[PDB]
Amino acid sequence: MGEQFCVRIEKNPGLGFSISGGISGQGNPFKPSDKGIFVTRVQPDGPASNLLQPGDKILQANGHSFVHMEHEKAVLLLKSFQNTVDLVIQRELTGSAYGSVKAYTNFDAERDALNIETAIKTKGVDEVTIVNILTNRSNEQRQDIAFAYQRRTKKELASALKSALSGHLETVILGLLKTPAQYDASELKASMKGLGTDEDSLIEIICSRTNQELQEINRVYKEMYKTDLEKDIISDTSGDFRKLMVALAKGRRAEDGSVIDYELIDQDARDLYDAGVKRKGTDVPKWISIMTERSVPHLQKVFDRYKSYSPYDMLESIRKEVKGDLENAFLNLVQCIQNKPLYFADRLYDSMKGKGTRDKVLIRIMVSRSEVDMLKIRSEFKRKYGKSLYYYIQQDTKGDYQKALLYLCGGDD
Ligand SMILES: [Ca+2]
Ligand SMILES: [Ca+2]
Ligand SMILES: [Ca+2]
Ligand SMILES: [Ca+2]
Repeated sequence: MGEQFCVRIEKNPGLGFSISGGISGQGNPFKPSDKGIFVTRVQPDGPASNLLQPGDKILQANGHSFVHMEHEKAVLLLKSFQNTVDLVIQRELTGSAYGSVKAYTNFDAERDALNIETAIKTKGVDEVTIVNILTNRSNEQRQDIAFAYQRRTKKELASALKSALSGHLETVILGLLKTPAQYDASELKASMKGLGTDEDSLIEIICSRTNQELQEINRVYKEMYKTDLEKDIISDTSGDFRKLMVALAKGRRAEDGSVIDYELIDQDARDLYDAGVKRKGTDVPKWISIMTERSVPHLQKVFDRYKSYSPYDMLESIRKEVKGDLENAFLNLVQCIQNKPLYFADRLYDSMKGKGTRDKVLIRIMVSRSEVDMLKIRSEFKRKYGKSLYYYIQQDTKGDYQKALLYLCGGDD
């Protein structure tokens, strides 16, 4: 028998976890046939760290039974509870093999594929079911579902959904079906097809992805297009902007070991100052070398130490020293080093704050960060803007497209 635990979470500003499931059949990435409400992601340095774990089933929250609850009501209740939430949790007994709570089987993939086929082919197309299933499974499970779908229908799932869907919802769903590396590779290819119209997407991806992520992107890009990503970047960029993006795309940044090199932190800070604000012009290769080669924790401390020498911080110094695509690239890079979840929170705010929506940016971030740091993004967003990321999506989008984005958000804050 599973064990029931009592857990108290202090919001700061949210609960630091996401949920999936519900009585309407969303499923979840752990026990999809169980209709309960499941914890899916837990923010590692957050309010629920070392209290909740992925796969935990919520039985009760602040005196409300969560057995036989709709997903949207669970989202509402957990967000609406003030300050402190007392949960009753059901957790399966596990040993050294941590990952056994994810009991997703090959038949789960078959049943998911069958239910998606039924939704695709029913009168009017059942977009609610398609969105409910695919946004409440992991990316790995979506690969399993697509394989099972083709085995049953002799037709590719992506092709069937392209015919059944349209508009922004089609963009979201087709993006979710690709592996993380496939999605980034295809977004990079799309950005270089314009050749000067969408450097923002190239900059966003290349500046924010880690060594391991860029290694896989480079491999998958070559497999998908029979061309080296570096060669297409060179053909798409020029000047020092080309040099910066080529260096970043190699994904050969130093990884920070166990020792903080305080002497090098000070020397890098002085070198960045001497190469820019202190002198006429700019020594751009020095900026490129330091900001692409040093580890991220090292550069976080470098940028702080830089403020000891310079009247302007690193971001303001960039705006004073360089212009154009090069300036944009440096500003994005420094934000990604300083606080990557805040970087994406600001980009999400920018994509929705004004008239209409920059749907291309909103979709790309919600898809690509849904299984990386969405909870950290949500925390920074709520702390800065006062309302949740969920709230902004709710006000800027509508219909099944809105619902898909809200599922990728993982909950309200
Ligand atoms: Ca419909
Ligand atoms: Ca279509
Ligand atoms: Ca200067
Ligand atoms: Ca708007």
